[PDB]
Amino acid sequence: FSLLLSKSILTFFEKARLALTIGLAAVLYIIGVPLVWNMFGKLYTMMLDGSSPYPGDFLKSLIYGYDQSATPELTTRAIFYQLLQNHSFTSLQFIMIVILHIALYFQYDMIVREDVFSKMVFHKIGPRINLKLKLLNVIAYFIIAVVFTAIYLAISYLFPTFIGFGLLKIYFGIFKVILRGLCHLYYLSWISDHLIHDIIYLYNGYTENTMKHSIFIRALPALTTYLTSVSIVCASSNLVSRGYGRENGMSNPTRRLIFQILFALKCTFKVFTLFFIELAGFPILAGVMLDFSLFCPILASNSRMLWVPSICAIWPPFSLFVYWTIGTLYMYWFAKYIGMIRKNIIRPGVLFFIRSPEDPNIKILHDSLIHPMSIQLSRLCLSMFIYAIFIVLGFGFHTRIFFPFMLKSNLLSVPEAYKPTSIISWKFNTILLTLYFTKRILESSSYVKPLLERYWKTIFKLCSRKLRLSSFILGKDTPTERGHIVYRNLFYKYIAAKNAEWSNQELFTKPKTLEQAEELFGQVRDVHAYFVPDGVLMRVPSSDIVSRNYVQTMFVPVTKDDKLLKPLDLERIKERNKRAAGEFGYLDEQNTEYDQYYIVYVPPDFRLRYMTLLGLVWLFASILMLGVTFISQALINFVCSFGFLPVVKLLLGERNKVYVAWKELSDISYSYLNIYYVCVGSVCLSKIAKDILHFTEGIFMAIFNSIFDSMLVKYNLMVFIAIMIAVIRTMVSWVVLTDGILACYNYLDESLLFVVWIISSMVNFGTGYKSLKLFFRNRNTSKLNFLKTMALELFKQGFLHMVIYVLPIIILSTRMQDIYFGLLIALESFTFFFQATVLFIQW
Ligand SMILES: CCCCCCCCCCCCCCCCCC(=O)OC[C@H](COP(=O)([O-])OCC[N+](C)(C)C)OC(=O)CCCCCCCCCCCCCCCCC
Ligand SMILES: CC(C)CCC[C@@H](C)[C@H]1CC[C@H]2[C@@H]3CC=C4C[C@@H](OC(=O)CCC(=O)O)CC[C@]4(C)[C@H]3CC[C@]12C
Ligand SMILES: CC(C)[C@@H](C)/C=C/[C@@H](C)[C@H]1CC[C@H]2C3=CC=C4C[C@@H](O)CC[C@]4(C)[C@H]3CC[C@]12C
Repeated sequence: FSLLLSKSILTFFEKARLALTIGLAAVLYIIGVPLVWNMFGKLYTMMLDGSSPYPGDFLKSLIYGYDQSATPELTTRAIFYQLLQNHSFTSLQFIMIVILHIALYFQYDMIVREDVFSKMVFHKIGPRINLKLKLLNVIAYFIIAVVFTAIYLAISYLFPTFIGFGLLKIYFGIFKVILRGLCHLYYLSWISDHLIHDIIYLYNGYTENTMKHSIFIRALPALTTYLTSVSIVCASSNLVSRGYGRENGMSNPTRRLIFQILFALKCTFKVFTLFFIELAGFPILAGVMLDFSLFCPILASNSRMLWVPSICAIWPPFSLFVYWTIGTLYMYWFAKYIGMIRKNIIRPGVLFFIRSPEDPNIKILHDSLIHPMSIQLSRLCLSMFIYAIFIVLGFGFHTRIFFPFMLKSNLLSVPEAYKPTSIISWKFNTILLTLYFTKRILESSSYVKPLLERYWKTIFKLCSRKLRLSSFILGKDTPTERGHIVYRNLFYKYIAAKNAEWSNQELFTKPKTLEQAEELFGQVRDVHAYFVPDGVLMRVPSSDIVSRNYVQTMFVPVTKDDKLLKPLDLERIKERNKRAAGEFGYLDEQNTEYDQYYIVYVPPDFRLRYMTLLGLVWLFASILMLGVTFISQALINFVCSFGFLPVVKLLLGERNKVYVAWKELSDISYSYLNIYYVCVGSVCLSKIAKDILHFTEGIFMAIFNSIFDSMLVKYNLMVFIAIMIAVIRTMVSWVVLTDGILACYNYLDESLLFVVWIISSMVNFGTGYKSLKLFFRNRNTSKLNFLKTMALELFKQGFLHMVIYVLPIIILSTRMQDIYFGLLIALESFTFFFQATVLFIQW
């Protein structure tokens, strides 16, 4: 036994050495390194200002720094809270810096690898003791990390901030000169005064060093230095490229490499800016207007203007994540709607400007490199403005200017008692989970989308037929749409429209011009209406995937036989193409595989007609959404006020808390908006959708699938079970030790009990990590297999441990004292002996 006993002691020593090396390295690299970074940042800020926030005492200065806590005390608890906050701040800064560097390097690599980038470049320049040893390493690496952090923070914050002071003083002087010139030109109280006050406040805070806490006012000099450096790089690329071209070769190799680097950086910044806008600022601003128009008037008061900032009061930066999420969700749903319309309802070619999700001729990087930044940015701005019109007008009208004022109704406003106030609150979480589960149920159903598509087909056909846009929007039109019916009198035009139409028996048989129609009205009294053809046939693109050059030639009027009514102005088209392109126009090679055109009829006043069509689309979408919402709410309310509530009144009583809660909920629902009722009714109508489809031409299973099949619920449940089993086994272990061995020893210092509790907690967190390992193995398994595996694991490592140790003690709890204590000692000794025997057998 002695030989491999000593060997096992050596293995335990190796374990302990490895555990200590990992633990010390982890604690240092996770705590000290962010704290060393933050202390160096505070020291550099003090050097820049020249004075510490707390003169003389540098610890408090290096602990609290430039914070708003008024004279905080040096309490160990206060110190711990402050250091946690400092660690969070520095972790956020480091994460942001690392992400920015990674994104920029990836953009640089992708652009450099691109072949069209090489073509652009060629166009511009033209052709040519062991434990101790390990620890030593850990400490040495930590010292290297600390000195690297000091140097990097120096070169990245200290010097940039000083150069920022200089450059920002220069720019303030230049701005002052420009303002003086503007005032001279000009010469030769609530809103503006408030804005002037805010700007003067910011300027005084920066210049007089009063705002020492603001992140923005501290980063202003460094940000100015970085922006100036970027501007210099972008301008110097063009400056180096001056003169040289495809004809004038650039012989010098060093200058060639310098330009290659500068141009790569310029393209990196251009593509990064465009992508950052389109992917963050586009969704974030869309979410901001969604908050302004829909969420704030509904989940908050109409008087307020934004709602997400209030619920993100815990950590205001999370409002950006919330805004991005809601904006991205809105854009995804709008893209789905446009996809449905494009797929089935409207003519293929109408929505050519909107980007087609399934387009083989998509080269995002190539287009970002070649097309000028101004043109792409302008297209983004107009698309953003159109999305703003849709969001703000379409939702905010109903939520702000229609229901509260015209109808004087709170039917589109959550009741005061159920308005969420914080993101972590139960109200917000319940609303969000209800919406998520209902969305999952609706998407899972196979009859909702079809019915919706049929509704939109009917709506589009009706609106287009009314506006005489059937040919342009749908592709099929009767000849009656190709002219307006001129009536003799306004009475016949409006009051007697049907009578006047019936009077003319030659209306659609023969076309009459306007002057001829007036002449016939003057001559004859029997007929008071005639058909006057108007509008001209036009060429329109026959597919959504059409080269941008083709679009510039495919909106020209034509005769019946595909002959242009006016000779095409080719030179103007070429000039517009040159403007739409840039120095790199020829490099773009647009594919003409899908460049075909339809000859469709376009009525007069086309712009007004399709604007009215979009207005009618908004009107009918609003009618559909409001009808679905209110029908769902009314259906559930009728079911849950004339249905279950009387039953609860009989069974649960008339004064029970549950009965009062649901009764008040229903009574408010008759006048307010309950999202829960709306969602449940939406599920019910989704079920009725099949019957609706059949006539016009299970529930619990679906709910179960949607709930217990989503990855969110699975992850939440598995984490909950892991925590539960860990805490259960910790309670078992602590109770066993204390109310067993300790009590028996006493029969025969909180610090020690907390220490052993920590040890048991660590070992049982390892036990829980065993279940976490089970999670990954069973992540994709079926619901029944998942539930059975989870139940067996929980049972065995939970209630089995419960029964083996605690329950006999439960039952067991003069000679009877001795019997009790001896029996408990014997059972503990038997368990210890069994464990030791198993370990010895394995050994
Ligand atoms: C960059 C702009 C695109 C923005 C992307 C996001 C917008 C989402 C879709 C909204 C469509 C409405 C915007 C119309 C803008 C037309 C710009 C253009 O390039 O036109 C050139 C063309 C030609 O204009 P022209 O007749 O002046 O001729 C110009 C001739 N050349 C090219 C030689 C100079 O105009 C059109 O073809 C207009 C067609 C509009 C058809 C409308 C389809 C309705 C179907 C419903 C979809 C909308 C659902 C959302 C509605 C919800 C309301 C709340
Ligand atoms: C205000 C300063 C101090 C920092 C600003 C950071 C924000 C603008 C953050 C908050 C949420 C971040 C977004 C959170 C997550 C992602 C997902 C990511 O998605 C993809 O890259 C898709 C790629 C593919 O699948 O092809 C794009 C960046 C983005 C939106 C981030 C962009 C930057 C955002 C908007
Ligand atoms: C205003 C310009 C013309 C003058 C003053 C140049 C200032 C230099 C010091 C600036 C301009 C660009 C800055 C710069 C660019 C890129 C990086 C990489 C990053 O990972 C750390 C910061 C670091 C290393 C900084 C250091 C400071 C630089 C080099």
